[PDB]
Parts: sequence; structure tokens; C-alpha cells
Amino acid sequence: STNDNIKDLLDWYSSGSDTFTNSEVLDNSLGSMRIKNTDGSISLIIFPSPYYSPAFTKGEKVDLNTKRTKKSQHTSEGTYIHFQISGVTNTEKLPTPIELPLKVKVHGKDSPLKYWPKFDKKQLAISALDFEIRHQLTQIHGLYRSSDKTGGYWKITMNDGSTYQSDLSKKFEYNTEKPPINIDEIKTIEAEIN
Repeated sequence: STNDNIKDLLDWYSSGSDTFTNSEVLDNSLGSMRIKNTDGSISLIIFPSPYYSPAFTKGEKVDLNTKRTKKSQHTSEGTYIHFQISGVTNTEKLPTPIELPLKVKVHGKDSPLKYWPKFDKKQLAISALDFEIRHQLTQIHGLYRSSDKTGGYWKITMNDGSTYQSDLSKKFEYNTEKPPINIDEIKTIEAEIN
């Protein structure tokens, strides 16, 4: 049996993420952005962190690799609105897609990856990297599904030695999220399930 916190995390990381490329900025105020997607929908995205406050101005193009906070709505005016959190980056692509070095250990023993995607974007928000890492863990490695896989961490080590890390027993700390990083500067990503 697992506790209620672990159940919320299983629901959160087992659903998917929203992906929109080449969207256009309509408005950008403190803590949010109103974006128009190519398919005609509108995205209302919140940015709770003072360290990651997108500075894109009206008219600029951006990419979305984000998560919805609630069900989308059809309004009176007939617009389709998405409610998402974080995940806005520039539209730059890498010369050729790369494979991010992810090594996973479950109870100290190595656990091989299955369906770990390649990435063609130059920069990804840290919350998006968090979603991808944890999603692979819940779908392929059993994270949050039983009581013996409820904690651990993931750690990204950059070429200069600086690191980013998240505790798997808690939801990603959106309120203190750091700015998006260039994925081609990541030396290693390790994930351990206790």
C-alpha cells in the first residue's frame, strides 16, 4: 500500500505533457504568459519562480513542453484555452537530435532504459526534464506504483560541474525553478530509486 502523496505523484507523472512548437506570445505579465498556438488554441501558463520569469515580448515565437494544471475550456467567444505551468523556451533546434545520458539504478542495481527519446531542442526547461525523467521511471521502472519504489532523486551534472537535482518523493518545486538549460551541455544524468 502507498500513501496519498505518492498517489498524487503517480497521477501527475503518469499522464502526459503538452507539446506545442512555434507558438506566438500575445501577452506577458508578472508570473504568467498568454500564448497563441498554431492550431488556434490559447495557452494561459503560470510561472511561479523569480529565477525563471520568461522575458519574451509580444510577437515572439516560443516552444511549449509543459503540463496542464486542469481541464481545457471552450469559452463563450469560442476559443479553446489550456491551463499549463512552466515549460516555455526559445525555438532553436540542435544540428542533429541527441540522446541524453540517463543511467537508472533501482535498489542499487542497474535498470536498462526502454523508449527513452532523442531531443532536437537546444534548451529545455528544468520542469520538462523532470517530467521526462520521472515519466520514464513510472512507466518503465515502477516508480510510485508500489510501496518499495517511493523515493530517490535525479541529478543532472553539467560540463562545468554545476548540478541540478530533484527529490522523487516530492512534487517538482516549481516555485524555485531555475532558468532553462542547453541540453548539449549536460555531461550526465543519474536517477536512483530507493
